[PDB]
Amino acid sequence: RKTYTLTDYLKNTYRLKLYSLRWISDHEYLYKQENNILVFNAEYGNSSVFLENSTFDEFGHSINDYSISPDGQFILLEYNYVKQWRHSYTASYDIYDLNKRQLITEERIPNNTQWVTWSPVGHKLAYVWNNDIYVKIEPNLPSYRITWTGKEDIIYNGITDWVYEEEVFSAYSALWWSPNGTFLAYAQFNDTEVPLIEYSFYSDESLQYPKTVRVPYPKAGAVNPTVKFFVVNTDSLSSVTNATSIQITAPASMLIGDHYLCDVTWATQERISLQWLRRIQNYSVMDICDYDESSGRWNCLVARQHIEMSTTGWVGRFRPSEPHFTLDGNSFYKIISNEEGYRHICYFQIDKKDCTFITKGTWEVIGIEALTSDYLYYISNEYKGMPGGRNLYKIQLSDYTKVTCLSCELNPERCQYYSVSFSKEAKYYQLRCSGPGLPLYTLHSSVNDKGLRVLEDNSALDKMLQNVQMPSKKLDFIILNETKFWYQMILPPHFDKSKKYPLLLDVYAGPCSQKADTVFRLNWATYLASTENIIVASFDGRGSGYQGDKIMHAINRRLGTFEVEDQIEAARQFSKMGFVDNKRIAIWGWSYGGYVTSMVLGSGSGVFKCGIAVAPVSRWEYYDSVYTERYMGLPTPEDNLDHYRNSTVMSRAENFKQVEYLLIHGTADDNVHFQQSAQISKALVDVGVDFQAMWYTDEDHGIASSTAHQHIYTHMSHFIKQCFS
Amino acid sequence: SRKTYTLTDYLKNTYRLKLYSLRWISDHEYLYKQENNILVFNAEYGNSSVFLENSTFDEFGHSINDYSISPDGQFILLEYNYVKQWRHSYTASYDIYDLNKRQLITEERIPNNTQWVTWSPVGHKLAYVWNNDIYVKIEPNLPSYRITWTGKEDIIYNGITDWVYEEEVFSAYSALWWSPNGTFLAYAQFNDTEVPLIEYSFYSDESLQYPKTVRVPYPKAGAVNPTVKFFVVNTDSLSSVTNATSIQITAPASMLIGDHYLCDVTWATQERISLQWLRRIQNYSVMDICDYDESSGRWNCLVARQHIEMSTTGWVGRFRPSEPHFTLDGNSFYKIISNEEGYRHICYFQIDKKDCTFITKGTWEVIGIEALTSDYLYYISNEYKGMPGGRNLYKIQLSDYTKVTCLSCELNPERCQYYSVSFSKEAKYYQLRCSGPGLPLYTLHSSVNDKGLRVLEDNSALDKMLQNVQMPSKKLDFIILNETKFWYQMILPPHFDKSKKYPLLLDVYAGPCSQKADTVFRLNWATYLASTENIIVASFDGRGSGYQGDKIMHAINRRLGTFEVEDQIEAARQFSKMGFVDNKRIAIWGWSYGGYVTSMVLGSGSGVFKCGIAVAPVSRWEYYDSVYTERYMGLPTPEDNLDHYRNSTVMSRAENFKQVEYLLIHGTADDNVHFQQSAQISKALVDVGVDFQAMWYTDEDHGIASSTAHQHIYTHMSHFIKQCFSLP
Ligand SMILES: CC(C)(C)OC[C@@H]1C(=O)NCCN1C(=O)C[C@H](N)Cc1cc(F)c(F)cc1F
Ligand SMILES: CC(C)(C)OC[C@@H]1C(=O)NCCN1C(=O)C[C@H](N)Cc1cc(F)c(F)cc1F
Repeated sequence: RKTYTLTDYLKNTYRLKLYSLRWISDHEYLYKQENNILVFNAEYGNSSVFLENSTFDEFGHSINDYSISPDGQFILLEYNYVKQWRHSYTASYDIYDLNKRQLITEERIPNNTQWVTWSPVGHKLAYVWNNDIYVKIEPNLPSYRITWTGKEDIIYNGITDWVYEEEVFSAYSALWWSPNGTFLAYAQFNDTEVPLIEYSFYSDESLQYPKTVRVPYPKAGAVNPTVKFFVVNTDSLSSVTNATSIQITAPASMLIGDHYLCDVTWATQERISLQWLRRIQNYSVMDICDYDESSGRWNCLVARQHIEMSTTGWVGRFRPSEPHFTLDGNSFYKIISNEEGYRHICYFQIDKKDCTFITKGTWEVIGIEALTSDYLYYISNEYKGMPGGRNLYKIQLSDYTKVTCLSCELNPERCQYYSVSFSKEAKYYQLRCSGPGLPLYTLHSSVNDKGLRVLEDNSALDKMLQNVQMPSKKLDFIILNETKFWYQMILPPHFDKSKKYPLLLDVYAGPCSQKADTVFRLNWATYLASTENIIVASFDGRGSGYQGDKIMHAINRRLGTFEVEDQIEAARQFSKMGFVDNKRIAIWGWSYGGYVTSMVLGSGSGVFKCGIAVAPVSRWEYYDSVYTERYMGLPTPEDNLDHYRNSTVMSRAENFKQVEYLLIHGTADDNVHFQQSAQISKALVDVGVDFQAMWYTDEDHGIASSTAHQHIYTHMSHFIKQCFS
Repeated sequence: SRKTYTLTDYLKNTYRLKLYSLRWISDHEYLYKQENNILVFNAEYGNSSVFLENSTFDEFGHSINDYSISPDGQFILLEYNYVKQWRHSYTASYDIYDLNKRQLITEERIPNNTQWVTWSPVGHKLAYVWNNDIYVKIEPNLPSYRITWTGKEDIIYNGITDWVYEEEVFSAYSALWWSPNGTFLAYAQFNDTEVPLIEYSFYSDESLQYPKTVRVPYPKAGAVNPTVKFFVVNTDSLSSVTNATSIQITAPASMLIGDHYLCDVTWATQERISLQWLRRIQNYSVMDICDYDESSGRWNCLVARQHIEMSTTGWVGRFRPSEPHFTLDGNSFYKIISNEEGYRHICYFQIDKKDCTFITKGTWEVIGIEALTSDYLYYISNEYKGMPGGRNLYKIQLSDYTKVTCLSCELNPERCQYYSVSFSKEAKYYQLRCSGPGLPLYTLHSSVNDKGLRVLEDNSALDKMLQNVQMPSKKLDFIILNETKFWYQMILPPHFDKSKKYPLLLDVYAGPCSQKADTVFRLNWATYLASTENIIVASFDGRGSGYQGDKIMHAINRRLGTFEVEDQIEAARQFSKMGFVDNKRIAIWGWSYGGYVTSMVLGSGSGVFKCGIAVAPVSRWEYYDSVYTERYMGLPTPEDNLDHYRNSTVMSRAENFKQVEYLLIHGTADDNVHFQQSAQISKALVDVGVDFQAMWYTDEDHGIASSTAHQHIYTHMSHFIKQCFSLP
């Protein structure tokens, strides 16, 4: 009866099986079989080989990924993959003509391409090379150069810079096809005056001299990149004259100061929706711009604007939600925080200001998943009032009282956390259950909500897990100021509540974050409970999301206060539970969780014995502007410079004499720069506090390389076991 | 004797060694700082006098870092805003104070951001370097004359050295050399146009939002080196012409065939300057004595005055060809060179004669020439009692080299076995500086009879404090390996009992031509480990160490990381077989070169060592600068010695680190041994999955000498040593 060991987690012994499918039409999806790609008929479950690996085993390159054209007449081959940031990367591409059954060797896609994408229909092709946009009406024909101002580290056409990739759009891409591929909208970011963050990269041992990486990176209060938006007609590309792009400008209420482009969504074939967001991220405006044939220009009627603001904090969770327009584009549904601070779906009209909420309650709609003529499919945490749960719902557009949950009752014993993937027209949908039981994948029919087939049930994994002493998970809540605050505990096998165990507080506690959910996980905490009999707990206090703006906006303009104090208060109640050794309580966290961990260890509460901080934030003036300023405003005396200086971990170095501290950070961290940890170590030296440290050469914010990953979790294990004796 | 020497005592500097730093201003007088007030002493009778009261500048507005009085005693340079650059370079602000008027200058002042200042040997002329250019002030209050115009940041250095020359060649920031009487100003010019830049982050105070990137021209092994030119300008002509002409002195033809260095500048007379050049392959150097042609105003270097100093079994010199010591007429000089037996002694040269004659000989070496008179030549050596780790002052008679007398051997034989000396102007008096094995002792002497005039400082106050302290003892002895004496030292804990088993810490450096076992008395981290933690701190000078003959120093030639590393392991086994060493508790730590050796030792698989600490270590020799590395390893090309470059990396031994506890420490702002080197060590240990302890120090250089970091590193290393030795 072995236990889940550290080797199991580091070597991925027990692996969850997925069912990652991509919908091709309203009733077909592609699936990978390790040797080929199969086309599945959603209605009957039969399949047929769409493309076998014996088609590119002669290529001479390692196939990184494939991209079928919407009409299934070409495929895009990705190779020479080179990662950049969280989403950005670079690769080489080769289009394979499914009709000629051979590669396209004429007018090939250039090497070092930054982003490629088909049109929504047909086989048009837009790609970004050297920060300039190109369009191919045909894969074999020459490409049409759309932009000419592309310049590395300054001008970005069709691609996002660093801050927009990480904080706004969560993608390298800045291209938006029209529904039928006629128009191609894109954004232009300009980092001319944006200060560059510089750090050393050491590379392989052969490199005699280290290289200096420089990235345009606006820290809190620095000069942000400017943005422009354009739309070009891809049906009239002139082979003789240059392409003519039409610029859509932001509303007057946004040009008064610094602002952002935070959302782009096409309504109809000639109507596109833009959402702008002031640098003070509590005021946003949606523009609905239509095309005018007689003038070849895009106009955004003032009467069709839509303001979305907040007085308790920022607008949106991390950005204003995306709209879902109706068939005629004259109406749309989108998630906005209601009057009491609970985010729900509001029915909008293109012409009028007032919207009408179609959902209500002391819970939140996580996201709108699909929209049809009669139904609106969304995910929420309404079932059993558990904020850590996720279920799929359908609300009738003609009668808001007819709401139906499509996943609540399928298997309430093993499934409480759901995601979904709909077909092209939402005729079928795949449900992705991920807890508390083993993940489960099912295929359903939208017309009657009947379960067609079981795609993946992890029955093979369930069998192996029966021969290992696996830990349990306890999801509950405690009361703070007459408010429910949820927590979770990874409990060791054979848990005895009369026995006493060491407790480790696994923390993140970022704004709109959630560490207490019903998701089933096989992670480092699994090993700590199964093998080391350690209770690893997580707590969602003030600042956590999916529980209303009263809890989420509580940390507005005062990061590093309530969410830090609540972690201490929660661990304080944990120590008085009888099964927790109050002399052996630790706390560790990554990224924002490293900041909270360091602020807790420097709080002088005396509750924690030791703690680990991995790639932590130490001084909010060091992190990027879009994220920091969203919760802290500007670091100016006339704004919020007080909390900026009052919430550093360096100012608490003196209180680090009570605890054992392990500080870890990667030298190539483009996100939370090594500077942050270098200033923490320097402050502890100035006050004479001893501590443990560890850098990782050329590792980024993830420290995700195979060898480094195993090394850090091995090093942290020794630190924890040594602190618990 | 109840209290031990605690770690706190070392970090807080409870027991301070008393010093006596004097500055000879004339033939019989020197300056001395009593209590912020500069005193002038008469060596003949000891009576003093006030030269600058302590309140003269306590109302200056700035904290004075150091003073510099003109040789004629009419002015005094006051530098403030001192900011250390490299080991010797620094930037500061300066002010000239007129002594004949007791006022500041306030007119045509020395510009801010001045990189170097220096007086003329006589008078009160002034030459300084600003924005990589040279300026000369005839009078401290009159406008200055610009000598160079090619000065360019990080590209052209005029009057100052670049990073390599400062660290590896001249051991000084200054590249200026006044003529003896001050008529001529000889300077060097360095061009780092194509020299690659080392780049690393500097974070500064936490108020700085964006980390700063430091960029320094740093030629690593094999990279392109800086080029050098030499010039001489006549400062007496600055007044009558608008742009004085600087006469260039080119190097001999035997140096222009390839890359070379300028390794020594030494004036001989008022119109005779000698330059020593060195090929990039540092086994061939050439001295070039040049005279001033009063007729044509040029400098000519007669081929018959050349002197070739080479080596057939390694590099030439210790760290560089030694400097010559000319007589008054400048027609002959004495110089330290390696003899046919490989022992460095003093040779007597004539300006024309290619052959010299050695005046000293034996299985021992001369450390340096101190003073030269018409009668005697004073030098320091380790001849006494055949102890390579001892230092004594000798006096050899010029008219009969068989008449050699030791001036410090028998002064205090039990208390003093390590000596340095500071002679007066014409060597009429000298101060003997004793530094071990007993407490430091300073004495003044008259060179007429070498009579002990008086005791300037005897550390009597410090002696009484150490009476009620359990200080450690020191054993300086040797072992015989392959029929050769190799010396070692041990800091033995108090009440040392050979019937007991003690833990052993092996303090290592073992760089080429270095010495860790000597007679110097020290109050350092080793004193605490022995006095309080009962740990024996041992050091061993194996193959590669200096002051013992070329057969030992040149042993590791082109083989760094081999003989010196293995000799350290063998010394540990030798110490374990002595009886009083616990075999299961032997550690080894080292700084800089010692960190490299420590890492190579811990990655050797010897099984001798349980743990080890490496501070600012070298990882591979292709990461270190050219002039130092190539001197011992040649060029990292396949045709010469690339194989030994790649074979002696610590990364290549990463697998063996699974058998030891490893602590790696390095400062992020290390300009000497770049953080890159420790960054490659850790990344290699991660690639093979071996756990280890790490510690970076933000914005600390190769010394990690900031008050707070210094206390932090020795506190951190103490915990690691005590836990590895199971020490409570
Ligand atoms: C990216 C992620 C988690 C996968 O989810 C996206 C999520 C989201 O909801 N919208 C867009 C972006 N996003 C964020 O969380 C942005 C933050 N920069 C994440 C973050 C916060 C820190 F405090 C910190 F120190 C480092 C750090 F990286
Ligand atoms: C500077 C010192 C000690 C005070 O003595 C001067 C001494 C000398 O004798 N002549 C001139 C220069 N010099 C040297 O030792 C030069 C070396 N760069 C020192 C050194 C060696 C390393 F292997 C290493 F990793 C780092 C490092 F700094």
